[PDB]
Amino acid sequence: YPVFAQQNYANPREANGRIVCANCHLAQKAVEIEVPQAVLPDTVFEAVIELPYDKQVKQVLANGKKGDLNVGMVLILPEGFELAPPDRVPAEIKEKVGNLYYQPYSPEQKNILVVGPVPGKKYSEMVVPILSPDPAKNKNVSYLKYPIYFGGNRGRGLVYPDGKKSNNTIYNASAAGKIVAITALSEKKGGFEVSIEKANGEVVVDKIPAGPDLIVKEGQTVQADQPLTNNPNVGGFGQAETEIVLQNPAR
Ligand code: HEC
Repeated sequence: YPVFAQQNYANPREANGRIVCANCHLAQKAVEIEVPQAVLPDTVFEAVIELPYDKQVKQVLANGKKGDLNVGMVLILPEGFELAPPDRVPAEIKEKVGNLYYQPYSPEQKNILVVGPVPGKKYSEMVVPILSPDPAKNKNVSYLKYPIYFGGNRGRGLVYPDGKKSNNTIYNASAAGKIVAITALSEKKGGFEVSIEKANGEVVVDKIPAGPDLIVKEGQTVQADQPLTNNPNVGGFGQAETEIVLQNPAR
């Protein structure tokens, strides 16, 4: 979630240009962003974002069932740029944005907007209203060509802030040995327990939560770190760049 990024990285964009969502949403899926090639000072323009994905395909939910995906993003604008205030946003534009509540990454970083989690069904495409700055007032911005960084995500991440995996990833054998048994868990608890008899006869038991499907069976021998399930993840993260020129009016 965008809040996980806000709570674990002062700056969402790393030196090499990679966005921190990429530290937990490990699969890549293309995204697109579009802004006008140029804008006048203190003006309201729009950024249009695409977070494409097949909506017929469902993901593994936290509870282990299948279901809809949620989207979120981070928009890194130049110093000085900021979310357009409600009163400066055209009604036609207001309707386009919908019931979305963009927010600064931090109170001190008003040029970094985030949003989500929100339903992917209705927000596969998002419109963000930005207020261009004015160098004639702000010493920190000039009439240049500025870069714009974007990061969009679809689906539940594979790793939590504490470092543990979610149920939306590949599970591997904790040891090498023969699979002596595969017990399904409850009916409400879901998942399976895969008992592996090691060379020394000791039997370890790998717990696999509901979500991913098994690709092994009783009698099969596996190596340590060998995948026991498929890769359930159907979401993805993506980054895109663009740029905008901050025009200099001339009277
Ligand atoms: C690792 C510490 C993470 C960071 C950094 C970010 N996300 Fe994340 N995200 C993470 C997990 C483990 C999950 C699943 C949580 C759960 O309880 O199931 C998520 C989930 C989201 C979602 C929800 C999608 C859904 O289908 O429900 C969204 C839209 C999302 N994350 C977006 C997102 C963005 C844009 C981030 C960067 C700004 C980002 N996440 C970072 C783990 C982590």
